[PDB]
Amino acid sequence: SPSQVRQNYHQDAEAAINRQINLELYASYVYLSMSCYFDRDDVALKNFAKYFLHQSHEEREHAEKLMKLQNQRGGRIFLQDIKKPDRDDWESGLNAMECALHLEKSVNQSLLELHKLATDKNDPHLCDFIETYYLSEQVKSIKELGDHVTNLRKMGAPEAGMAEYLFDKHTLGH
Amino acid sequence: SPSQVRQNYHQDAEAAINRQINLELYASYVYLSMSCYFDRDDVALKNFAKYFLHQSHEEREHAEKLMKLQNQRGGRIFLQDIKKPDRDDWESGLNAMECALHLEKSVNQSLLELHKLATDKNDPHLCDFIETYYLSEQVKSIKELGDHVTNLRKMGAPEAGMAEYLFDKHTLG
Amino acid sequence: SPSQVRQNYHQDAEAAINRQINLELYASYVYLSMSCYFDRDDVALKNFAKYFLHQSHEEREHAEKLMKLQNQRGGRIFLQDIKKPDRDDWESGLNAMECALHLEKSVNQSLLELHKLATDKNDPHLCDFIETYYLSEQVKSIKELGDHVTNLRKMGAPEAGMAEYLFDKHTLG
Amino acid sequence: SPSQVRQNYHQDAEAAINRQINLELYASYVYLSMSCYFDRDDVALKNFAKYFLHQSHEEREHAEKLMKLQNQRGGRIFLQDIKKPDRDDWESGLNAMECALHLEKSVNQSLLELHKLATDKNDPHLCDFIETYYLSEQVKSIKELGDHVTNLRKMGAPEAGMAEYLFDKHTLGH
Amino acid sequence: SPSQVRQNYHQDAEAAINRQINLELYASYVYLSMSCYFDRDDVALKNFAKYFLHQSHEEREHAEKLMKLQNQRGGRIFLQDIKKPDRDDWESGLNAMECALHLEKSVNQSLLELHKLATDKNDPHLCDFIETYYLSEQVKSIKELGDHVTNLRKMGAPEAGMAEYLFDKHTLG
Amino acid sequence: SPSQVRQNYHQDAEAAINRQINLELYASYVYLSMSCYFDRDDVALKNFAKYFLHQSHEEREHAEKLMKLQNQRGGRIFLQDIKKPDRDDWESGLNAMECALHLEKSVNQSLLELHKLATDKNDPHLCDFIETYYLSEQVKSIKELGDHVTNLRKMGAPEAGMAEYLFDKHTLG
Repeated sequence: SPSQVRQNYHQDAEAAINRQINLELYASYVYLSMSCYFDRDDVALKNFAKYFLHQSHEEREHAEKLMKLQNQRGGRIFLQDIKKPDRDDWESGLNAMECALHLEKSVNQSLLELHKLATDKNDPHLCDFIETYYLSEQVKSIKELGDHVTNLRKMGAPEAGMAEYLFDKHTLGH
Repeated sequence: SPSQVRQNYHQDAEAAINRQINLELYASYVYLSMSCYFDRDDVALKNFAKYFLHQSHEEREHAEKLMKLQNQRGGRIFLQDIKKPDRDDWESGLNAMECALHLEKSVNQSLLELHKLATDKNDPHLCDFIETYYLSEQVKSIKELGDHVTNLRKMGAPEAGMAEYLFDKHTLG
Repeated sequence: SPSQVRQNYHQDAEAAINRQINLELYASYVYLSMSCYFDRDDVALKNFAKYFLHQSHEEREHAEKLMKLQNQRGGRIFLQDIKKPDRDDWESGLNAMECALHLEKSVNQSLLELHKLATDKNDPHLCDFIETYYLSEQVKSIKELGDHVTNLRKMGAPEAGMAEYLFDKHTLG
Repeated sequence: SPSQVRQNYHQDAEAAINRQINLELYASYVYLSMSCYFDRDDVALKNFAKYFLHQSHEEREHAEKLMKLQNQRGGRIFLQDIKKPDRDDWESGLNAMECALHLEKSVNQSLLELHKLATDKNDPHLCDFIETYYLSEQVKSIKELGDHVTNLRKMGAPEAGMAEYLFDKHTLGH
Repeated sequence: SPSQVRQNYHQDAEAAINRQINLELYASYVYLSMSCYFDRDDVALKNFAKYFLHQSHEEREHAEKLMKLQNQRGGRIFLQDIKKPDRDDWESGLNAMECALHLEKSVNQSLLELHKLATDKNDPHLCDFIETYYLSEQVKSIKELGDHVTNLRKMGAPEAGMAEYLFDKHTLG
Repeated sequence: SPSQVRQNYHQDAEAAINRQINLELYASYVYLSMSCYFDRDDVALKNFAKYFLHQSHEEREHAEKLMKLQNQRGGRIFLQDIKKPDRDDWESGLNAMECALHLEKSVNQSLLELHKLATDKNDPHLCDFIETYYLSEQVKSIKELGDHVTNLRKMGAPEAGMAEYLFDKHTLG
């Protein structure tokens, strides 16, 4: 029998929120893997490491916000395994930025499908939640990553040895 | 060929550190599940939720410290799936504290086996690392959880309705 | 049946901790006796009295830390009589410093045997506890006492009347 | 031959002061035992533990004040064994408060006999010392302990599980 | 006849501490040589010079800490000649970082042998001293040097003329 | 071929500066040995130890200033072994002060020969450098040491047991 607070919250939306929680946790774990990679002594880009660690924590925050939403609407959180990232070795700062861009666009696509579903179920609170706390942030993150990829490519990374070093210092070091 | 920094770091220790990283991440995810449970409208113990969320973040910090150790010694981090917790529904504040106590003692046991291995491989830096940043913290956490279980039991939880409410306010608030 | 928190804590270690608690309490009582002695009107060295009173309180703190350890690991504290010091009359500042040096080295030896036992039982938390909070402090205290004995002897104490007076003022004041 | 400072200080008073020093040390050790008991993981009342630890330190201070008195009057301190407390296991917060009340009243009785002796020996400095620094403090401590016993009993301790917990928080947690 | 403070301190440990003191002094002198090299007008990398001068002073501090340990345990310090570094001319910032990495790993190896010896002699105070003040610092220094070597190599040093200049400004400045 | 900055700097001056660098380093090591000696538990004069440790660091600073001069004038620093001090055991505070006085006067004599050489080679910058940063400091140090020797002797050291103790407290404290 439904939660005492549950109103206008379709079971399909509940399931899709649980899937999105898992995806945010997965993204957090991918960024954590990237951060570990740039901390290796044979890579040693401290500001790449800092950048992706920050991203990892932000993705965890996103997941926790979705869990709060789920309880607030009277849904029930069902956690699933967090799959390991597709790679141990991220090959270069440029490659990691490109993979992060791909990841962020996949997360964005999942959010857009979630918003489609909430619109189809006439759930304006959920639509507004997604728009307010997620869509704008994704567009910003995607644009940032695209900018970084563009600059790294123009500087000549990975092959120009100086490029990732100086990008680490100037763009990611403030 | 070995990392330029690698010295006196046995492949067995490297593997065991990777396993411990996974275990800390798993513990973080268990505590996150508990925290979500006490945020439910039909449970609604805000300070239980806060407590376990804090524990979740601390476990993530422990994992990140182990990853830093791994890179510092020239090992290579290999991540694995983080398995889902054994339960969605943690049944009561007392039950969650008991499960957390069990979890912390399993993590402690894994750390003790890691210290055994480092001692067997004559790796004093790793032994000292475990002693300094892990063993003492585990003993403290286990003692705290035991205390909470004891008080909850004596108050009459879960069946005495007032017990978890007042414990939430007094001890965890 | 064992405490809910007890893990990897051997009954022999528990017993040895209780013995060490008693020894620390005994040391506290010895230093208290010394302090009383230098407060006598026919001795009247106020800074010797202060020094040994400080040592007495520090030894009590050491005992209380061991009791906390015992409860933290799930052992049970069993107190015993605190025997009276071997002497009422400590004869001179030099003699008291020499007796304190002997006492501190006996306490150190007991701690070293405790660390041996913890190592034999593969109890790294207890080993680390002893190393961290006890061994270093003992080495420091022993060195300090040795220094004081050396200076007092060189100054000509007890027989040079000025020596303990000036040592009281300069070193201990 | 007597101390150069000794005046109007009877050997019987000196002996009785040494006995009182031992009793204060014993009381300190009893309270230390109680404090250890409430720190056990299967008891776990932190404010009971704090309370009795405070009492233990206060009893040690009382003993040290008596030792100072002894040297001030030119008596000589003779220490004796400090006997172990009668119990390892203090059974409950109520039981420990009751045992502490009994202990404090025994210490008070010893102080009253000491004051009787000082009065019989016409030693007004010692009488005043006892009155000023000891008797009033004992009456206060006894009244406090009686109050705590009364409240614990009325709350239903030990059998009402909530009683010692809430007393720990409200009365002893200030 | 032994020092009044000496307890549980084996003659082999005393000798090994004296050898380690000499090694730390030697390391200090090597880093001083490197620092002088980067101050040459035909090299002129001020932040390399600063970096290695800092390292030189830190190595001297390490030696002085070992001397304090030696006196604290009642051993006797016997100094030996400090041999001159193997090179006057360190060839480049990358080469100096590589030689420093090699040096730090040799010092680490000597510390590990010292810890082995202290463990074999059952000297927990000395083991803890080494772990606490030396091993962790060495692992950190080795990791740092490895990082610097990695970055310099990737930037194209020594042959890319800009590399050491910009590394001097960004990483070491 | 000469350094681009080298002007009016004779090869003999360069060699003599390298010798002086070695002598300053040697002096630093002698004072370090003295400092260690007064830290022994059977000597235990803390302010003698502090005093000579300060002197050791000052001598190292002198050496580093000479190395800077060498690079500034375009000479090349060639380091040599730093020989061990002539003694492990400095026997007493008075004896150590006397040996320090002898050492400082030998360093002064070497500086005077260096100034003679610079004057003979018509190198006014080097002459001024020696006068400004070295000669005056040496005269001051020699006078100070002479004062300390005089007072220690008059107090009756080493044989008057109180003398070095009180000198440690009053003059060096």
